Amino acid sequence: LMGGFGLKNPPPQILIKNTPVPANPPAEFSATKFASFITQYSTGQVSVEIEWELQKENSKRWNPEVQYTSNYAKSANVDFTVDNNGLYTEPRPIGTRYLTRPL
Amino acid sequence: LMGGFGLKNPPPQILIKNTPVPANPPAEFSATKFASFITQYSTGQVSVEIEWELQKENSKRWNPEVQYTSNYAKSANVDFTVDNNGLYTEPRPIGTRYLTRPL
Repeated sequence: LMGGFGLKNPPPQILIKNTPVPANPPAEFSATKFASFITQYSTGQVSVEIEWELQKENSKRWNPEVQYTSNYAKSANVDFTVDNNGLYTEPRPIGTRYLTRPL
Repeated sequence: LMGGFGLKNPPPQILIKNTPVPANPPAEFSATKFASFITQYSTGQVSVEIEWELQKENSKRWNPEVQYTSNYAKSANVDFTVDNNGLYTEPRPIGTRYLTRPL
């Protein structure tokens, strides 16, 4: 209901976790698990590469279509770009229904 | 200077003419050529089929381009179409420079 592709078998969840590295244990053996670990975190890169399958239009419409254009004007800031101090701001929600197939 | 493709050897001129069919000549021979033909005209169809060669864009522009769109509004008449009594009216001159290559 939020839109999208209802998948029976969706892309699987990729779960990630830092392996717990403990701090120094005491010299006598203890039964209680651990109240002290080494504080750590990870970083790294991650690539996602989705191949899509397009449906090219087969229209015999005469007049021009309505297509998503940028606002051609002397603007203060370029839309869908960074700012004076680097904040990527998406200005408006873009749908996908711009072309016209007859019903 | 009006724009276009300066060709050394352009498409050749196709010239067409009704063959003159004369009216009735007099019984005695005359030297003067003809002051009377049969009034006629032709009609028919004509096909012109130009194959063009396109140059697909190779851009790495981020933000959207400015493209030729139709005016999306409740309009009185659809642009580049016929009218209430069939007059094809081109409303505006359309150029071709809408895309952006860096200099």
